[PDB]
Amino acid sequence: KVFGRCELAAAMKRHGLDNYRGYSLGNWVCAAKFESNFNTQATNRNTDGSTDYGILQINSRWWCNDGRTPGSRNLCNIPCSALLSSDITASVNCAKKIVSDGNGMNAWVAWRNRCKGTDVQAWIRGCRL
Repeated sequence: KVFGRCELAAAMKRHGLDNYRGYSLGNWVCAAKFESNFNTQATNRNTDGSTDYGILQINSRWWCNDGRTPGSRNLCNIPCSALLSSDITASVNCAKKIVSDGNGMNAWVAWRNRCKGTDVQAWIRGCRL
């Protein structure tokens, strides 16, 4: 599924992401924009052999099981394929764990490089929420 901007904002709010760990909804939408361009099916291989999955590009090195990342952990206790669903519940639940791990949203390199410190409210501008 490719979400619209406000559509994703609404879905994220519905699943309790808005202001989760103090990160406003615009931060989460911005992260999704630059991680996946709002595409729930996005997958990207990392040089080290792990893979990033879904709307928030969650990494099999730590967070989900894909059966092909030697050494890795599955701290969200989910198959990585669950992070590709049209329904964002699994990705949201896992993102909540990631953002609570100590470094906040810096876990998402694209968030740090492209969203952090910017006018993130623009991402929810005009949205009926």
